[PDB]
Amino acid sequence: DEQMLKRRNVSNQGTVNWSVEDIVKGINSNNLESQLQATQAARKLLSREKQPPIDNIIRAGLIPKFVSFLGKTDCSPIQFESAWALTNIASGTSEQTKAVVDGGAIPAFISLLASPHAHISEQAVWALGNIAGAGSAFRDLVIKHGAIDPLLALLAVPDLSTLACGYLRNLTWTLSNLCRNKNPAPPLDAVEQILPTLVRLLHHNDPEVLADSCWAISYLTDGPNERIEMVVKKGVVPQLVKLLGATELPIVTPALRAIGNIVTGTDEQTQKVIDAGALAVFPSLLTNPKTNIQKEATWTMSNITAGRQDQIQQVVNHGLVPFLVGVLSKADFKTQKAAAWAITNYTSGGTVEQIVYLVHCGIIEPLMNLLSAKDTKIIQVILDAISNIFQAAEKLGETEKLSIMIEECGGLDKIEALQRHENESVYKASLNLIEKYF
Repeated sequence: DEQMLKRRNVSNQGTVNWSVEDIVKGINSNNLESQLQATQAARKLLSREKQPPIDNIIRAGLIPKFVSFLGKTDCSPIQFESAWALTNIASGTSEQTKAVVDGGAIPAFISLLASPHAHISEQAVWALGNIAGAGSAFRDLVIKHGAIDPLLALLAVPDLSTLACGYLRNLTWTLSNLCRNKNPAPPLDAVEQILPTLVRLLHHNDPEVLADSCWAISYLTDGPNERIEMVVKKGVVPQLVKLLGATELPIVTPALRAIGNIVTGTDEQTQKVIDAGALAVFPSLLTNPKTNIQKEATWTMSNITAGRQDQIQQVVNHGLVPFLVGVLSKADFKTQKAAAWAITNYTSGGTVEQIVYLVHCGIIEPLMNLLSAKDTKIIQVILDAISNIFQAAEKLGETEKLSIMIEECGGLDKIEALQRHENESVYKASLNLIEKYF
């Protein structure tokens, strides 16, 4: 969604605004201090607000020199300037990150993780996050070069609060990029190795560390059940439900994404989210002023209403059915679509009593109103739900009350209209209901 994939560091009048040919001249001199000044000039060009000249720097053949400067243990300032220059190259397009990787940067950044200068190992952390951020293959190449052990060692402190706050936020972000992307997902053993440090970051009290830790957890739960399970067995679901309640939207967004992923897994995994209390935050989520939260919260509901009857029952007992009626009545169209699915899944799996309750909450009229939509998938969905609700009505002998109700509010006028609908599944279902109940 919205965590940044790559980040440029954009944070001595002698090195302001040099031309690239001057930078090349300094870097080719045989003089370490001249090389240092010219590298800092390159860093300033790459750090400016607007259009840093990344392609010109690459075209000038500078990356291999910067990369040999990362090895200059005797001259920490040039390690730091070149680490920052290369971080900012690796922040651009794929092909710009690839040029940094192709110069041999990855093992050179990984040696700088051990640097005694915090500003330098922090830039090395940042660079490796931009490299992993370019894609699965570079992510796994960073891993194969052994980045994870020295990354985690930087967080191996009794209390995360003693680390500088910018430094901890860089580390958390780079670790979330090692959890990100999917074809393929990160190696199972790398995920196992990273998870305990993640679970600890998710209890930290910095809002940016919290947001990025939750994004990492959301990546790790976005996959098959086996991937969800390794996160859920670490016991993080209660902490995630707590963060779902936070005031800051950059924290709610990824906590909700992770919870929404966890409930696409097994009924047992979906239960952990119910047991942890998640359903009590849904009245707010489903009325959230941020349309993406309301949309995701409703998709999350639809995967819970696709659960067992005792799970549909918890949705009922938390008072969430009137909130689904609310979202079906008035919401962004994409959220109404998600609510339509949530209703169809509810009616497909719920008992007679649970389905009757839905009609008592006023599901019928906003469902019919949506039969007007120019979206032929939601029409299938609704017709499906109507058919399901009729079926429960038959089992009580009340089919006629429902028909009157559907007709009462303009419904029949649209199930009829939809027999001449240019999709096949549509008019089938239509015709069926019309002749089966009207």
